[PDB]
Amino acid sequence: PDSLFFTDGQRRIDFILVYEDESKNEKQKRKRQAYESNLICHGLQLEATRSVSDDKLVFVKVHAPWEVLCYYAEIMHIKLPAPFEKSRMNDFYILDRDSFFNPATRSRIVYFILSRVKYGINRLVSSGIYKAAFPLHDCRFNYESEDISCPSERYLLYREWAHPRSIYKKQPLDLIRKYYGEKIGIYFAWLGYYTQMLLLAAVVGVACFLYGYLDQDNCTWSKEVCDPDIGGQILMCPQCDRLCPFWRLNITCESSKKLCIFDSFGTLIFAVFMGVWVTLFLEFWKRRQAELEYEWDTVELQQEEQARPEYASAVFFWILLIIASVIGIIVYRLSVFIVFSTLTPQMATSITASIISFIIIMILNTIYEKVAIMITNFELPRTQTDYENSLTMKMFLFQFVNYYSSCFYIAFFKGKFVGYPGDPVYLLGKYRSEECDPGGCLLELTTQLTIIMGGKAIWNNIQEVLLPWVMNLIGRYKKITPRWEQDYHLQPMGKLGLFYEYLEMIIQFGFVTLFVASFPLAPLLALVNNILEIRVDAWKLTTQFRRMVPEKAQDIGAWQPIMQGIAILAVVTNAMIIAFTSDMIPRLVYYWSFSIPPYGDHTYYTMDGYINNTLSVFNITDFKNTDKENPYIGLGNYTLCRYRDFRNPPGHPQEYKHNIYYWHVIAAKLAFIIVMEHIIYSVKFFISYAIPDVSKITKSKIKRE
Amino acid sequence: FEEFNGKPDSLFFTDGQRRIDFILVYEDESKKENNKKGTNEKQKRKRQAYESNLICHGLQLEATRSVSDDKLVFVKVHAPWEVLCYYAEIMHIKLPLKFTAPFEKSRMNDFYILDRDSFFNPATRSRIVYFILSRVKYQVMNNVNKFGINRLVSSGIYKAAFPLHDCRFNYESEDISCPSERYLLYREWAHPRSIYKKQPLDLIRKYYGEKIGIYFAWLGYYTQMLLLAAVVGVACFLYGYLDQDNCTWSKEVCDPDIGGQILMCPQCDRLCPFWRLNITCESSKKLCIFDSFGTLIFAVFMGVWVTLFLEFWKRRQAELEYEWDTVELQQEEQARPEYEAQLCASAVFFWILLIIASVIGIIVYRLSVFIVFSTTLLTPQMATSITASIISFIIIMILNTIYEKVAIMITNFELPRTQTDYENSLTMKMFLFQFVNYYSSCFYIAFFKGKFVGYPGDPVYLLGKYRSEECDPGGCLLELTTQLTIIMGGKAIWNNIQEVLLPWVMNLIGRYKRVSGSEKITPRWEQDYHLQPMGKLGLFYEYLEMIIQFGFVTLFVASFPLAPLLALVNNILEIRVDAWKLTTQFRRMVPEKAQDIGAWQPIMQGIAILAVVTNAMIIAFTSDMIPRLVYYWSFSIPPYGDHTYYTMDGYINNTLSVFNITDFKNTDKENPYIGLGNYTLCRYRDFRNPPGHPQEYKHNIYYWHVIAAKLAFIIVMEHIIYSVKFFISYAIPDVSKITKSKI
Ligand SMILES: *[C@@H]1O[C@H](CO)[C@@H](O)[C@H](O)[C@H]1NC(C)=O
Ligand SMILES: [Ca+2]
Ligand SMILES: [Ca+2]
Ligand SMILES: [Ca+2]
Repeated sequence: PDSLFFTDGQRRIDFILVYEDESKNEKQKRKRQAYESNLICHGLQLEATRSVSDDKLVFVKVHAPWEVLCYYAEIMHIKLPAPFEKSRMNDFYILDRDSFFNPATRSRIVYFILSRVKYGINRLVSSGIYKAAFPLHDCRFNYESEDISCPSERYLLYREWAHPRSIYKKQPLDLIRKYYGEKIGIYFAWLGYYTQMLLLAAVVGVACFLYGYLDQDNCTWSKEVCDPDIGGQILMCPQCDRLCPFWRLNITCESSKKLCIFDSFGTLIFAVFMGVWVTLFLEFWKRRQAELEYEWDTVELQQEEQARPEYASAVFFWILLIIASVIGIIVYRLSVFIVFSTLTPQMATSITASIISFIIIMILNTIYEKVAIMITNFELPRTQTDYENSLTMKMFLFQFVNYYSSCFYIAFFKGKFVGYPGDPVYLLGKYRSEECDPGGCLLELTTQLTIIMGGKAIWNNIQEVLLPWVMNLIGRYKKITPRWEQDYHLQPMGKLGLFYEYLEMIIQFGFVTLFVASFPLAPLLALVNNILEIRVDAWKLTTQFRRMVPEKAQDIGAWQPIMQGIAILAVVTNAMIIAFTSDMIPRLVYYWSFSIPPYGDHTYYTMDGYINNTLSVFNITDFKNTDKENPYIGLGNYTLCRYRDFRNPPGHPQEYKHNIYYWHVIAAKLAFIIVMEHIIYSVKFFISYAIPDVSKITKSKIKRE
Repeated sequence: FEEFNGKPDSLFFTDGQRRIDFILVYEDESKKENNKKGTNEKQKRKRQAYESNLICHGLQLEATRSVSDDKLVFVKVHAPWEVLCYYAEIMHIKLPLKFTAPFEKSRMNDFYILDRDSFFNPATRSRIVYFILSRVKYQVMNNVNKFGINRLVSSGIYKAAFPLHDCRFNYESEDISCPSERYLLYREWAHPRSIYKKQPLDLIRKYYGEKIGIYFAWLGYYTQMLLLAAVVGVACFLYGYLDQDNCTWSKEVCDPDIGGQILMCPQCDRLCPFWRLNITCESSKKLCIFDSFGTLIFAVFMGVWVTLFLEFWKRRQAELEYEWDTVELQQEEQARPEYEAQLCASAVFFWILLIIASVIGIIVYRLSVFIVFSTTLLTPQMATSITASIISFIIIMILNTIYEKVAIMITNFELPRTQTDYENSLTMKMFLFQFVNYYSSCFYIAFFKGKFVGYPGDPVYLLGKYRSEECDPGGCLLELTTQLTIIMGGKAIWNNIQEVLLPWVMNLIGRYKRVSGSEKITPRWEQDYHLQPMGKLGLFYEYLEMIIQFGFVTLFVASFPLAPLLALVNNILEIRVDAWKLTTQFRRMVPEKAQDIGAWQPIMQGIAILAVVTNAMIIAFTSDMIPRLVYYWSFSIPPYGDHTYYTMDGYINNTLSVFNITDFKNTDKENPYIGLGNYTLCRYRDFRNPPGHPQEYKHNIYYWHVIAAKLAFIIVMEHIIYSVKFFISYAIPDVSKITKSKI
């Protein structure tokens, strides 16, 4: 009959026990009998029905009597289904005595009852005393509940909020929490608001990108890089020793023209904007958190102590952090190296290197997860919440290093401290430092960033959950068993599913916020991913997993400190990216200072001759201070070559030393860093303190009541 | 009512069994008043209604006629138990137990009740009676209720209302039973004869309540931390002083063969001539004293010290909050709308006034220096600096009162809803005004003095005819130190003298207006009526002065390592000064309770945050350590220098720039130099290319090297300091472990 009620009886099930009979080594049967007798004596109903499919598997079900169940529910601080008390029985309207309770809360109370009893959930499940135990879903998600009394909340919830037919509709948070629990509701609300503000971020980013894209005609330095009589005549020095010849500058028109898009004033404006956008996001999330705290029953008290089966060396963890970061850097370096040792060509090279690095990161993620689990379990935590917090911190640190090591290397430690061709830097010995092209490494930073974000999102939840949908779409266009057996045939979601989902969104937030300067279109990718992910998570949760007992929570949890830390780090990261990764500061300094008769020869500020007047000069006769075999020998009548660094020309009294322009530029860079950081922090503080002038609605009405 | 009994010190009713709690003082109609007898009718009717309501509510009260003046009538008060217990229950007043609750009659037997009248301390009785007096209503006119004892005095119905002191501070109470605890407080706490013994905060709380005990405990903890700071600062200064044989650049400046030959270049237009660098040997030695690595050590030590002070203060606050069992009363909070009450324009106008205040401060300092220099024609230069600082401080003190008055008027235009709103608005506005007024000159000296003046060929004028002033080769750090020490010391001395004197002289005037030959013994209430009132603001000005002192100690310590010693002397005097003025020259303030110091806490956190920026900027720009280090590490070497190994030798000569006298352009005042015709080139403090050269007088490589070093130092210092402070805040539990046990 696929009913939710006891056999031939009016009694609503709330939780199921399934055990494997040993009668087809009696210790397991003895433990089972003891547990069952204890449950019977403690005042719970029990009924067993054998599944037709497997005679070995025998299922057991329970119920909830009003008196004892309500008493134990009042045992802990439970509000209206304001601790429960018969003295306020008629204060609140009640239409019936058998259904007024929320079935989710009934399941939660029964689960707590089972947890408190001892002798079994943990030990019996782990050791095989009981195969599994879970509550029931209202009905099949395909078709409405056959029983009229059932509201078929699962059917409506699926059809309205899980199927991608409702991709555009609004999020029904009330049903989400009233069916699943407070944790799921708060997670989905946070995800929704995050998408909402990602919309504004995406609009602003698109505006800036268009502003850049319409400036291609007025991008002087790229034009000069292309004009053959200027770009082609420049002969750059080789970037390696034994496998690179002298190259003309104009071979990088495509790179420079693309780079002028992501290296314009629009990016600077967008970085400044995101600086305050992050603060606004935090402030309004506190708004919404207060609002949900008021509107929902989020005033549940916390128990002082909890029990766990397990009831410094932290330096070892940080050593693992260091080795992980070093491994990531070596992985990226080796990937680019192997792709090298073998219009599009350089772009395809960069894309392939990024793809290989992303693959290696994907493999490394599982290993890092396993080692984090092992090490944290070796610590013997006292409780469960502390266990989750320790996992959050350690897992997040591993993911952070594993995913951002290559990006940090590209941004900062690539082409920054390479000496002039006369005395190259071999920091470790026989390991030369890589150099960026004259434009900079910003373009490959953007390529790595976009490839990683895309690949991760697309491959992960997206692709894993999405095969059947595309299969059915292509197909279209181009024995009856009770509910408990069906739910048994499902698979559980474990105890870390919500943790993993939050981890994914937090990694996405880090990608969007940290390196926003390089890639102004990142918010658009994040928005698309979120719009799909909300429905993917909803569908998987409501279709492919057993029902989870609702829990009580008031905030996302351990992540808010991580969010604010990410914001405080992101401001400085963006400042450093604009200062060092990009070549906007040298360009501005040249335009304002070195185009004037004292140093230049133009009658007015202009960008003409920036490329020629910026690149340095090197002499072959001074090939090396070590005076060994040199790659400069022969190879034509070449006598002078140029390199991307600010040093005095040969013959100057300060031979091959940093010149005035270098120090002017570095001073400008440091001034920009300090001014931008101070202004952004000041605005952050003002906005945070302006809660009364920003947030007069939510707190006022929440305190009014 | 009934006449004077004959026992002066007695604080009881004429029977001797009822303890007084308040004295209401009104002016009778017995005289021949003028204007309206109707005004007298209304005043007497209102007074009668209020007294009738109070006597109905359950408070006894009997009056008496003053012996000296016939027109003075004193009205006593008294609260029997029943009303006392009921109102304590309404107030959530807790009593000593022996899992904690306020006082209720239902649990009357559950408390350690000692005696009829003794179980309740007089301070709490006074507070309860004060609330009873405040909440009551007396009449309704224009269909709108009129209530509040405060309004009666505001409109002039009552002269005053106050509790009573135990007995004379300088003699014991004639009544044996009386504790005379005022006597003990005077003997031990006030009366600087006990300058050293630790102040008994418990008795202070008992007598004057928590509102005063919190302030005095804060001051004591402040003083101890200043002892630590003064020891460390004296150590740093002593090291700087004993290390002078190795201050090379000062030796070069003083040396007649190096410094003497440097023919510097005139600063002014034509009122000051050429001069030789060796005339600044005294200033060079002073800067060696004040501008050593000890200054950096003290800057970083103070950066840590401010945070440590804040955290330990939080721990002490928690400890005291538990010890004085203020949790339930702190939770029980209710605010009453102001008795006086019945856009962004106010804020913007306030900000404009702030800007003009800053400009006025800068201008007054500049004019003081200018006039002290003009009047010219034991070092003459230092004498001039001291004089300038003296006039600057005089003008600052004069302008402080005007700024206080303007703040009061501005905050009065806006109508804060309750007393707390008014107090917080006043706190913010007064702090901003005092900050700007006191520190505008110091900020100018530190950051805007001799920083954007061009080379002599093309002098920089701010807006015309106003040439920018510039420092000597060493810098203006010594000028800043002189300004700071003079202003801080003068503020301390003048403020302490004013605090000690003004109430005393007012009391003396009042007494000399009553030289009537009483030659008798007079009652307690009548004698306590003559003391000063301690206007409703209260400890606001005390907190303000202490906050300004802390700002001086912390913000600018990078230029004056001896500031904590001056602060220590000031505070060890101020403890007893404030105690004496509060115990011997003022009527008993009504007790209350407070969570913390008040609105000042955000001010202190802001000051601590901005101190790091101020110190970093001072060391980077005001001082000259950074150019010295740059020269030592990167310009005494073959690429630019000549010395084989790093050294400070030849720093003065190799740094001072050059200028060719005939190269003066511009048509106005063509003859600032050519008059003498002695030489053809002068040296000035700036990094620019020498004559000739493709870029004649543009900034050279050394300038940009130095600027980059300065900015890098700022970044590194700010980041490390803030990171260390954040980590320290995270690590400190912020509550005592013992208190964690007790709670
Ligand atoms: C670069 O310049 C050289 C000579 O100026 C030339 O012939 C070539 O076509 C230009 N473009 C590329 C992509 O090499
Ligand atoms: Ca997912
Ligand atoms: Ca004082
Ligand atoms: Ca004082």
